Amino acid sequence: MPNFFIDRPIFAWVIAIIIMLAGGLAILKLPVAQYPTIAPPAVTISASYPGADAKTVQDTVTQVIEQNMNGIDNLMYMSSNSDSTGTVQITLTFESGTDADIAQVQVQNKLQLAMPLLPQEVQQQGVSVEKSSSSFLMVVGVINTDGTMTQEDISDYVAANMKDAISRTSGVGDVQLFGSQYAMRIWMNPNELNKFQLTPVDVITAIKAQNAQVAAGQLGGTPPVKGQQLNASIIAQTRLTSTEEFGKILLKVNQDGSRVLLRDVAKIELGGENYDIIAEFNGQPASGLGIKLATGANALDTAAAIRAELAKMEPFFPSGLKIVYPYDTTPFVKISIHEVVKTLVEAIILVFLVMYLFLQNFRATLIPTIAVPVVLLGTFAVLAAFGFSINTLTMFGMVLAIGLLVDDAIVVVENVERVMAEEGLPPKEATRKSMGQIQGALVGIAMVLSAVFVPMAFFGGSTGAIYRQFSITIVSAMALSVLVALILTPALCATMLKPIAKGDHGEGKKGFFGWFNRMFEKSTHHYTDSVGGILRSTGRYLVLYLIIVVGMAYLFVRLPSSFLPDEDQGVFMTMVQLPAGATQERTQKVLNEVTHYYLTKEKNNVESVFAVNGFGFAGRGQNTGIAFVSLKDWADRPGEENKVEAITMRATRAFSQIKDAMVFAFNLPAIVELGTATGFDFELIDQAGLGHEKLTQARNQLLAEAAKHPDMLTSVRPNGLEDTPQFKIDIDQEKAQALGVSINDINTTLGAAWGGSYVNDFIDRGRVKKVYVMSEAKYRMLPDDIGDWYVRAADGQMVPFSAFSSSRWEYGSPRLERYNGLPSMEILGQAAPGKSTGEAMELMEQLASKLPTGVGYDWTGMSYQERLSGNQAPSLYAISLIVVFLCLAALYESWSIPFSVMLVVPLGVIGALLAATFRGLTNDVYFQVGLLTTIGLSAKNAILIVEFAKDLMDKEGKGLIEATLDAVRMRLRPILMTSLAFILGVMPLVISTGAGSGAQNAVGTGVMGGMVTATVLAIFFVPVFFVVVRRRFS
Amino acid sequence: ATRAFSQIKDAMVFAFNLPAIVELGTATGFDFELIDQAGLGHEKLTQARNQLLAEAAKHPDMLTSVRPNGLEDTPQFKIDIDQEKAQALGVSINDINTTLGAAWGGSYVNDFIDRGRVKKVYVMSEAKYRMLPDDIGDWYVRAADGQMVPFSAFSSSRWEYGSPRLERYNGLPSMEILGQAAPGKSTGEAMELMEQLASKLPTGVGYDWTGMSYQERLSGNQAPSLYAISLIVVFLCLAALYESWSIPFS
Amino acid sequence: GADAKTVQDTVTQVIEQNMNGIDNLMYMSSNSDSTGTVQITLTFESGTDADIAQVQVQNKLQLAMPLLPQEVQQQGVSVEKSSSSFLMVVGVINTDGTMT
Amino acid sequence: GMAYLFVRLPSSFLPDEDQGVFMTMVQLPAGATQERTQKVLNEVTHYYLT
Repeated sequence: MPNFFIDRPIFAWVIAIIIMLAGGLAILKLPVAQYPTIAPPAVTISASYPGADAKTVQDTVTQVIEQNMNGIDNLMYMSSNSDSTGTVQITLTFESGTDADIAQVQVQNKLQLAMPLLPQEVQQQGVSVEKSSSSFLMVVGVINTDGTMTQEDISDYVAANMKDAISRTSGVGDVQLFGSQYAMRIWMNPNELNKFQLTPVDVITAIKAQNAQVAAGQLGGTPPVKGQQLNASIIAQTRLTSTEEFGKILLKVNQDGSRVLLRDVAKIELGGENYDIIAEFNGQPASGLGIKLATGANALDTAAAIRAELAKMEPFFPSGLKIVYPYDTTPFVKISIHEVVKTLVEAIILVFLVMYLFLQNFRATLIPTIAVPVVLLGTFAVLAAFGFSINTLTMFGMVLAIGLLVDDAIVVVENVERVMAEEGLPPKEATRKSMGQIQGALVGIAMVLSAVFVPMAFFGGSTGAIYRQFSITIVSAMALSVLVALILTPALCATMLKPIAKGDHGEGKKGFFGWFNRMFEKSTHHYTDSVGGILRSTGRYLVLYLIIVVGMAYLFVRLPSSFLPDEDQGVFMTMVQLPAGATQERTQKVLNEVTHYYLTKEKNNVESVFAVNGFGFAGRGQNTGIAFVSLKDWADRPGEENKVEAITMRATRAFSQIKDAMVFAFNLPAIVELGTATGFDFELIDQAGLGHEKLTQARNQLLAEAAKHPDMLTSVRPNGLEDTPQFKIDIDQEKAQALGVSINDINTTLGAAWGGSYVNDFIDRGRVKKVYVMSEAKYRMLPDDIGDWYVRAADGQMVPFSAFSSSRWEYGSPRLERYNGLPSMEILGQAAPGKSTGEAMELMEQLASKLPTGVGYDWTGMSYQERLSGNQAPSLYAISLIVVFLCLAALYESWSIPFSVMLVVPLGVIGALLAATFRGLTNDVYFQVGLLTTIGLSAKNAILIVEFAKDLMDKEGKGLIEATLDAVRMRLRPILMTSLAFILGVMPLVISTGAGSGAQNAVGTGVMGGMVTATVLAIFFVPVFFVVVRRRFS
Repeated sequence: ATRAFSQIKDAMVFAFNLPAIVELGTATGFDFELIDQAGLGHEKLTQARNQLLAEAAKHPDMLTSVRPNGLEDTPQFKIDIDQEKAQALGVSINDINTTLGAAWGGSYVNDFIDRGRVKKVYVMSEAKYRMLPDDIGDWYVRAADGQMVPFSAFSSSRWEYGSPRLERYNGLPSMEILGQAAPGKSTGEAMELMEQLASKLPTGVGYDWTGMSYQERLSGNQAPSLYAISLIVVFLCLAALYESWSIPFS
Repeated sequence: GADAKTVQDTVTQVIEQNMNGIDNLMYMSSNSDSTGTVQITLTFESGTDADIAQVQVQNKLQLAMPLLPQEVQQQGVSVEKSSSSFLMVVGVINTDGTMT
Repeated sequence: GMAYLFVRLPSSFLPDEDQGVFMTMVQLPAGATQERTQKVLNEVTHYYLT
């Protein structure tokens, strides 16, 4: 479709304009995000049995939920953690691309089918069923400047003005608060309960009776007696609202005529709902909002929209309430996308320049200039049309694709140049006969190149997502590039090229330009003589080539393998873990040391330290902590010692010294939860009745036997917690029945007192909150305190617990886990410094087999799936290779003549390969898309020379040894522009220091090394590659 | 119809047509929400509601018929149970509250079968005795000693105020306000003056638009600009067929 | 037998608070009356899925449902997805006088 | 004249139709018994029928 689009110009114009309008508008509407969603989905059921103990919770709640979990379509497995804090969480992981919402309710339907089998007390609290990512998203904290409010204060004002609003927004699939909404707290004193002769039970009962909302009918209610004129509602008792109010509750009335009130035997007080989560902001008190993302949410959308929900809130915020932002995995994405757009521009300028340095008028130079927005614009129009998003992957796809655009453009132009200089032809007729001289060229080129890229969308994992992300960005790029190259570029070559006088290669013109033309044609002649000169020795460079191939395969096996390079995300984190029982104090001492380091010893780089005592990626506990660290701006810390690498390095090096504390500071493993690298994750399943202990032991036997092969396996350690002592209280029941005391009374006062108790609700300034009942602190602090507590026997006599109880110390885990219904213990290790996850896993399996009866093994998460290259990525090459060869046969119509270009491929891999080992770099995803890029590009290079040459053997009938070079000179001018324009445009990435750097670098250098060698080798090898393939056959 | 119904005293009676289709009467003006954005309570939202409602009937030149879509606080009959009296007499607050409710409000007890279908069983004071405040004391609950105590004994009844249709808008207490852009004016301007008037209201009260005024409709926004783009598109196809730059404009 | 505040306290509020992470929701109206009724209505994006949107809501409901009174879920709640005006209203009358 | 004709021209969505059915709302004070309301529905239906 060329000579016609050449006769009609403004029409091609119009097609182009349309395409640009499209891609430009699909920039405006496309989801500008970080990556594609890669998590296999997870739904999560979550319960709470307050005052319970990991086994009471794992028995009573955990198990009766797991068993009622079946016929949930597409489920992968079921993790179940159950802790001494009385929490349970259960998480079902599903097929990737399985439906988030469907998958969600199968689970909740199966839940309420168990739900009536959970205790009273655990669904009074209620369960939850969220569908959500595992890491956060961004965490706004709230602090008071004015001092006019504490931390439980702040916490409440968010959990009564902010959390509810924020949470309601879409894609916002779990909110975790940093402190607690208020609850009315009744702190029962035991000496005084026993004094007026009351149990906790009496308190609890009074509260239910006298803090209640009764419905009491109407006046003149349907059906009324005829002639009733009035219809009023009746209001009875109503909820309570104040501390004072709860104060005056009537516990009893003595014979004396006495009043006993609630505040007569307890501290009434507006308190936090729970008291374990305590936050600080640079060691000032603070609360805030831990925000998770729901499997399928929703880009800079969700989070611009959280500043949306919060815009309306700042208005009514009291005296000193200020937002602070200690964690924004947000403007990261923003300046990554920025740093892509920049390099797109720099490519435009540098190419406009190389363009100018070869084709020395501004018209020729502007031609491929205009041809670039068009094609790049167009591709956002298509990334709306097949589903994808303006993310990192997509953007680097765009920046890669820059080249295989510039090439088709370049040839379209420079071939007309060649045509005119060598003819005197009138520009339009020139390019008419010139585009008909390169049509099948650029076209088949599109065919084979897309043939290299397409079979990488194929296929699986969490890992093939990415490969699709690129494969289609880049194949779209292909067809767009080439169609423009047939519609637009021939046309734009027709209407813009200034007439050339035949032969004139700019000799006697100006100063430098003339010298450039002269020395170039000089060098090209030098070069035709050079290649003809390697044609007289056809068999030497063949052995040299085979050398190259050996070196290639070596370079390739000695080269290690990365997924995605870790980045300085501007934020990072710290975990703290103390022994057990390990009070809240001790933990706060350690969070205090830590934040001391970040604030003193690092002022140049640290921007904030949101730190939370009582919370920590494993579960809750008095002995767990975390710091979300924000880092100073990107420029404000230049150099390696200032980026998360060295920063967290020294951090951790220094924390090392904290005794009685594992403290680690980490970076964010690339994105979200996608750290399904970093080694493995092994599960020990209890596959007979063995019990807890024998699984603990066999766990140790493994853990031991693997620290006894530190040469395929290191750091092999349990991800659990260990058995802290627990305080058993035996109720000799017969004693109780003898004394007249109810096991109801007994167990209930035990629990109410030391564990707390949700009684009923109240209203606090127009919001409903809880009412809790519990022993004031002094009397539930020490074992002897057990006997301090009296329950009333049926005869009216207060019996002390010391009477019927029998207390003693025991052992047992504070975080029971199950894996698929069965008891399990989780085991986290590494393939030893030089070894593969496959081998490490293997020795792990072997060691595990030599373990007692009943114990079985299962792999999960990381090691379940298991990743990339070394499996089938080279075989999907292979199929893309028989595909490439197929299209090659298709265009050449020879069986050998394909191989003339197939042998051109290693010439490119051999330069990338180098570039990687010589950089410290590695074989990552970016490298492999760089690799593909390399090989389909060198295919462009080669295919064009052999096309020209066999077009000479078939149209002129000029035998190979002559035609090859007659065309190799005819292509030496173009092959050079493309390559120079390329290696200079991809300089930005291998250049960019910080801010998406690692990724940028990784994409760049592979393609650069690859290119330097692909050109300066194939430029000699391929005119030999074809003569070899043309002579040995037919 | 409506002209005639006009005359009915003690009765708003209106007769309307069906606003075009289903629920698609997201025209006919606006719908404004007064959100209680601090602890203020019912009353102070009632008051500030009035302050708005008033200040807008004091610009009948961008805004008319500005009125609440709620109902207003009819008197309700509070019954206080002096609980100490009850514990002195031997009567259970369970007994007490339950007889109160059963009697004047009714009570779903359990089911029965009526000609092969399950229906309910309800329990409730026959009409004569739940018709008038004095009737409260007519009602006896049995103390633990076996003595019927009358409600007149432990209760203390008195008249109060409070809305018969509390609304909330997004979790928070709210009052809904329905008005019009004055005969010649636009919903945009009416909404604007509504917002301005609302800003000059006490602390805690916040405003939000919904339904009708949330979205907000058609021409004057982007319908002429989607023309405009259809115009550069039309001109594009025009250049395409003519292959002239002027000749389109013809 | 309830009263607009007993219903708006006891039922309305303990339902609204257990309403989050419902994808695509626009807002939440809540009326609560001296007849002891409550209705709560969630409006969604146009073209959002009727059925999906429907159960996110009911799932979040039963997650509050055990916090409503005995007497209010003895009656039971409902979660319908429905237009606001009617459609057509067939009435039934007796000619014979043989039924009220 | 075109631009003038166009700005002076007001703007409708969909024109209301005689749908063959229509409706009436009644609202009395409070407490306002069932009787009183039925008196008013009685007057109303009296109009529509007579």
